[PDB]
Amino acid sequence: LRHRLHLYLSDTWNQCDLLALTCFLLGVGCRLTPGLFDLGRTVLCLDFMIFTLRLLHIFTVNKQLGPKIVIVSKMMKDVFFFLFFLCVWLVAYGVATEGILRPQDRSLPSILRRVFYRPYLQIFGQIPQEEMDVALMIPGNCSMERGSWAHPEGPVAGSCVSQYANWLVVLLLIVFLLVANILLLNLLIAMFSYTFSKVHGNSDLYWKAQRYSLIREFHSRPALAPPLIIISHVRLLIKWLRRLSKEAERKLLTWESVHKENFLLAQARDKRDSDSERLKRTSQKVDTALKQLG
Amino acid sequence: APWSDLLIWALLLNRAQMAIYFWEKGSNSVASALGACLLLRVMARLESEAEEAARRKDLAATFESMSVDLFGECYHNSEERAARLLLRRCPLWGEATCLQLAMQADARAFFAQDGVQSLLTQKWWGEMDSTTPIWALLLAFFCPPLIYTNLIVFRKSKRWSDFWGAPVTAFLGNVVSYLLFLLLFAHVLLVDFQPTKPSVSELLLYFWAFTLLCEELRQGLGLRHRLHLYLSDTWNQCDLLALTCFLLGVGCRLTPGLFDLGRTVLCLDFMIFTLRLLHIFTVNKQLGPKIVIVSKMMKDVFFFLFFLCVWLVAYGVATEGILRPQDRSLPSILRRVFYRPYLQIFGQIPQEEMDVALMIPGNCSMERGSWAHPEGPVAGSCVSQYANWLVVLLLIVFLLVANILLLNLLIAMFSYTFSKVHGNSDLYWKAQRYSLIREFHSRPALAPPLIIISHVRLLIKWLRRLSKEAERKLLTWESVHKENFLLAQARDKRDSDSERLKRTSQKVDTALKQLG
Amino acid sequence: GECYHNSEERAARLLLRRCPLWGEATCLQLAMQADARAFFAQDGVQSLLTQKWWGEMDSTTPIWALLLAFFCPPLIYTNLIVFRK
Repeated sequence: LRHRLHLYLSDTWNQCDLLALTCFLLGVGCRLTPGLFDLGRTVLCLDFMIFTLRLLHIFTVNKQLGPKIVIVSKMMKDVFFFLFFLCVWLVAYGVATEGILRPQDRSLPSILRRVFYRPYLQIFGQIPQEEMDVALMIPGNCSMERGSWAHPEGPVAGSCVSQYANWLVVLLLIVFLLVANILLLNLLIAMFSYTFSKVHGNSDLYWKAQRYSLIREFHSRPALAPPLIIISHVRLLIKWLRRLSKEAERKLLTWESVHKENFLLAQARDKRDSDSERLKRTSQKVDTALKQLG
Repeated sequence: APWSDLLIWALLLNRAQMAIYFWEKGSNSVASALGACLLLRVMARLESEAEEAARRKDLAATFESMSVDLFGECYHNSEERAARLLLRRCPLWGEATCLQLAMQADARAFFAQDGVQSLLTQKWWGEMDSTTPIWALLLAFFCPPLIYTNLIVFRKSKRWSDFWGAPVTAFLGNVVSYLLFLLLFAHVLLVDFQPTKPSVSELLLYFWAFTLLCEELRQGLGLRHRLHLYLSDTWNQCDLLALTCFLLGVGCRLTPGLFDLGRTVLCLDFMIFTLRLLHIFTVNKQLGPKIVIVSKMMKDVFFFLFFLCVWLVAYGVATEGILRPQDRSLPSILRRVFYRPYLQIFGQIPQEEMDVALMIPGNCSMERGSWAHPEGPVAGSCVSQYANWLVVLLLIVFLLVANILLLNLLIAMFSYTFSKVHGNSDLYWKAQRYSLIREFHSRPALAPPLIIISHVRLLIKWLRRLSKEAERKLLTWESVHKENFLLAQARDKRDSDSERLKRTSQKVDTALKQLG
Repeated sequence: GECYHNSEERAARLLLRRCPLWGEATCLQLAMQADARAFFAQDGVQSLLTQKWWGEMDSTTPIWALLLAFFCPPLIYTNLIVFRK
């Protein structure tokens, strides 16, 4: 039974349906031990997300929702282009801003929050101006170091930040919102529109072909709900331990042969009455007339 | 040898049917059709009469179409033997390869074939299989003795030099070492950047940028025409720009009076080295053509900025004029005129700075009229209450025009431009893809940090100073497919309806002459 | 179309010519009053309007050279802007 298991493991949603239950076994296993309670609760929460996303595969049999769910997976090359161009621009903006401003709280997760995580949320309209603009801040001698310094509001924005060349930090803010929120987001809408109109026909043909397989696999199931299927697996397990008429077919096939003969005759009459074939027969008749005059 | 001399003669004098007949009788036909296309386009630029220039360009498009069709049939028979047909130094055309003749002729319909693009993928993967997944290459790259296993299918000391000699691994080692340069630049700039003396890791950074400068100088020398072809480009001006700002940054950093200026220039220099990354990944099949399309959207962006700046000046000055804030410094006025209406496009709408009903009134001004006090260190200290409903009404009109007209019309212009441009951008990318593979083929075969020993090897080297019958079996196979192609083209032309109507008309003319 | 594909200088002199049979009006003025919009959409007519736009200067002069010659009025007498169209 190795070829069956490798045809099962070859798929994608069957790897996912295996994945949800492996994380369930890891979650309950860590939950029952008296030292790993919080780890087991965390794994079970991430396991809830996988069982919920299984729902999207169940509803691919529906006439209305089905073909649209099929198209969603074919937009991911455009999304991956968006993430590549974004991460290049997010590293460049985030490190340059964190470098000109010189915050004094320099833990490694605090720096990674200000470099990667704060410019990521500015795409979604979350622009903290009182963390990176000195005119919105209270100055003072907060640093025992040469230069001007100012104190931002927030537990995580650094405790004391530099005032030198702050107009360049504001100007990088203007350029970042221009490139990210105007170029990248509107070009991504342009690429989704192009890809959707290009792909929509082949996705509908692929869905109509697979729709028979989905109906046929709901036809052959244990005929009870999953909570109650255990009595049908017991019925199957004890069963494992124990081990059109003729003239209606003829009337059917003669009817089919009638329509085949009408189809071939109508195809032959449409081929004979075309203009190119009639030009061939006219050319042969004139050839006969030259032979009669010859 | 006779037909080749008559072919060159007919191309040099612009005789069309003469040159096509002399092409059909000769041999070595794919290379000679690409050389014909090259020679005619060089002449058509160097022309005075407009009619003769258009005549040479039309006849060059005929030869490009014939080389496309002939290689089509030679590829549909055998792929291995057509692969040996392109990669062959043609001795009749200066021992140049057919891909080099198609490159210099700008024959972009020849590169758009699926056969040529498959052979460029096999040239890309080198000795390895061209169906190797990328995860297997990454595991074999970060485990160098994992080459000697059953992971990577070979044959499309020896096994070692067949892995590390492919152009893909030169690409992948170039990307990994450039990401480690940026990670070192960020560690120096964000963690240990001392005010007096450069630390150990910053001196290592200076050494790395010296090796990147020597690699640019290696591609700048290898002399005035070469340097002006180098300076003519765009990303080579950028690759020169990142190192000039590095020299200005380190130069100002080492002086004891310009420390903050040098640190600021080095931060803006980090952005230029990071944006260089986008040009590196244009060789990739998935990311490459999309990166090419991004630069062709900027005329739509520049229309957006023109219409925005006109509307932003009008709204910003009218609002700053009706409200009369008392703090009237010049950078404070320029902040409220240009910078506050710019951020209202991105959802940042400060209502307590420009709406009196959200504000506390009082006699904050020694001047005639009603006055009110806004909340904020930069919104003015005291603002006018006269005709405030007009400031709110300008707020409504500004959000209507900017956030509904301009942003949604910009999405409409990006969609129109993208669908119009996408075909010519894919043809341009497929033509340039050979040049990108060929320039990763000819590199020093080490990562940039370690290329200095190969520039020393090159510098001491500077201070010291198919068989015959396999070619015949190849060219006779090509001539068989040329004869089948020309016969099938002639039989398809003869059996068309217009030609058959011509022959019918001549036969009836004969019958009138027999009756006459 | 045919008169432009032979010679561009001579077709340029063909349009800009006071036709004495039609009230000494130019061919561009007759096409303007007739609302002949397919006549103006030609690449030849649009090239002659670009040359009429740039005047005596070359029609391939970049805009930065014009700006530098505008804010430096004695910089006209240099080798920046090609003259005689």
